[PDB]
Amino acid sequence: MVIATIQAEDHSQQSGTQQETTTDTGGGKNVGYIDAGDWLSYAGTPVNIPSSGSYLIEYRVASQNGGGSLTFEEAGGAPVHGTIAIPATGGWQTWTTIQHTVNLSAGSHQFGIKANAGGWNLNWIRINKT
Ligand SMILES: OC[C@H]1O[C@@H](O[C@H]2[C@H](O)[C@@H](O)[C@H](O)O[C@@H]2CO)[C@H](O)[C@@H](O)[C@@H]1O
Ligand SMILES: [Ca+2]
Ligand SMILES: [Ca+2]
Ligand SMILES: [Cl-]
Ligand SMILES: [Cl-]
Ligand code: NA
Repeated sequence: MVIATIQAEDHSQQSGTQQETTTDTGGGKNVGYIDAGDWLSYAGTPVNIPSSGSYLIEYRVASQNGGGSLTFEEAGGAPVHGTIAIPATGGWQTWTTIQHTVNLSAGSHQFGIKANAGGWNLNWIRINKT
């Protein structure tokens, strides 16, 4: 069912953010200090999509005050796959998993995330079949 899990800190390029220790399950790091304009590229780790169609994209997120949103896309900015609002979770290290669906073409993808509004932290992303 799982196509890929990508730890958010395992980006090949980024803008505007910093990693920090997470107390979420599994430990490790999350991406923090996210604001409008910031972005994360996973171009260095292309992900293979086996067939064209609907995929479920999950994000492990934390947000003290809510109000954030992101765009999931190809690295570089286009095509855009989808957008998602990031809810308040109650704290910077109070974690939850949110999800949406997007259409993806078959083949090798180089994904990216653009923050449209800040206020949240990101631990990992997961791409699943539907
Ligand atoms: O999709 C995220 C973000 O990508 C930015 O382009 C990056 C690209 O992600 C990276 O792999 C490449 O090496 O460098 C360029 C930046 O020069 C793009 O500028 C953003 O608009 C986009 O949101
Ligand atoms: Ca920032
Ligand atoms: Ca992580
Ligand atoms: Cl917390
Ligand atoms: Cl912001
Ligand atoms: Na696509």
